[PDB]
Amino acid sequence: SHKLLIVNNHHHAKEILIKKGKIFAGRPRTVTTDLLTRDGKDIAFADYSSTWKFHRKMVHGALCMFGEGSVSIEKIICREASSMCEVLTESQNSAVDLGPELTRAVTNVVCALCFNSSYKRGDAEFESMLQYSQGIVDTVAKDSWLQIFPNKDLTILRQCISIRDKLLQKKYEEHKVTYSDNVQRDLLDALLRAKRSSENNDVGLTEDHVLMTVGDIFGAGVETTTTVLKWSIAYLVHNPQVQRKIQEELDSKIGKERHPQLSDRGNLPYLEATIREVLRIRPVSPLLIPHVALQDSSVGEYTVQKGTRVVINLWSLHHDKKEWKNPELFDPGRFLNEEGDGLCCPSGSYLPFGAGVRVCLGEALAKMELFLFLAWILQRFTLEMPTGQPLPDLQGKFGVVLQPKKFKVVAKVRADW
Ligand code: HEM
Ligand SMILES: C[C@]12CC[C@H](O)CC1=CC[C@@H]1[C@@H]2CC[C@]2(C)C(c3cccnc3)=CC[C@@H]12
Repeated sequence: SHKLLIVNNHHHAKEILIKKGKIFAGRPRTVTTDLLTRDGKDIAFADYSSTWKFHRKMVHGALCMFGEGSVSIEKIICREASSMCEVLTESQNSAVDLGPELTRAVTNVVCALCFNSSYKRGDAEFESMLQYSQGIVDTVAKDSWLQIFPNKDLTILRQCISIRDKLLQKKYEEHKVTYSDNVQRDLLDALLRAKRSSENNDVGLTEDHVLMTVGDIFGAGVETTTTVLKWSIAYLVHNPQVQRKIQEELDSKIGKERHPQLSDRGNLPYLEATIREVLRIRPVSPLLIPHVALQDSSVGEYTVQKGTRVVINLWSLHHDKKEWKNPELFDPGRFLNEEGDGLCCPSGSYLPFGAGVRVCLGEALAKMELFLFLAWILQRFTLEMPTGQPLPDLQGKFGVVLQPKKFKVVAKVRADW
């Protein structure tokens, strides 16, 4: 038996996430989340703590400084987009599912970021990892509620968890044998280094904490960013006028003798607006992760007892007709100033990455990927539907992230390229 509070109001939501971030920083325990995270030794389901804080810090620095030398995540993202556009080119004018090829690209980013590797098309590990994440995402479809069906199976959930565990366990053991105090190749070395240094001396740096942390970054990095691109492909296809505004922005502000760079960000607010609006309209986590009162508090008038679960309904925040004119329409211009000069936050109701204390750890990285990937593609391609075939159903099932139904697009090369 457990008590629960669903928040449809943004003022309240910011009283939880921010004003009283720490009081509502607890996470909930479920048989499934416990398998996933080893009883909460990861970050995303780890109660607020010096460990939680510390690992969250490791990941921010690892990302800052991966590295190396002079070589940033930017290079790797650009590399992965270049390969995408080469795929789109041979796979060209034909109808084609961008799903799997997009997923690998996003994966090589975070695979680089965590383990200093990449996957090749067809790779057997990568394949295995698509598969097992399938089962995992599918069976964390549980309020961790329209229950009732004989369940479950968490015989298969466990099956996947282990395949994952062996994947990580191999990368862990590999990194050790080649580990060098001078260099730090990735988030794993970063933590291995941390771990050794704890031997020289109550922040938890056991093997489980290391593995679970990297697991979180390897996991989110693929399932979240990838989904958002799939939504952008959908919405782009539905709105040729948005595609075209984006393209003519790229044409004037980057040109044609050159590819987009991250330095270009602040010269392309229409694209940034477009990204924001995808994140508004099909928010990738529509419930965020739940929050748990670590002590009795209040949420303006509502009192709230220690232990109660707390679920922001970001969907309903992002679609209140009171906060958003004509929600349910895709309009990047929500997020642009009166002229188009630059950006403009049209409401306090927008918290796609969350806010305050448990805010998305990958926010920074998600935004870089999303920008480069979409910019690189739209500069060279224009995305239509096949020959004579209805626009994509935008309905979308909710696993651990809210993701769309698959479809086939036609990337036509642009008259210049
Ligand atoms: C691409 C779009 C993404 C969105 C919209 C998003 C959104 C969010 C949201 C809503 C939360 C929960 C906020 C809360 O519970 O208060 C969160 C947590 C988290 N996100 Fe993301 N995220 C995204 C991508 C990523 C990526 C790419 C990573 C890669 C490392 C990542 C790592 C995390 C982690 C570790 C947490 C847990 C933070 C904590 O509970 O302490 N996210 N994100
Ligand atoms: C289950 C899954 C995705 C399937 C992988 O096989 C394992 C995995 C690890 C961490 C989870 C992730 C889904 C997204 C999660 C739940 C989350 C997240 C969710 C949405 C936005 N940002 C972060 C942070 C931890 C992430």
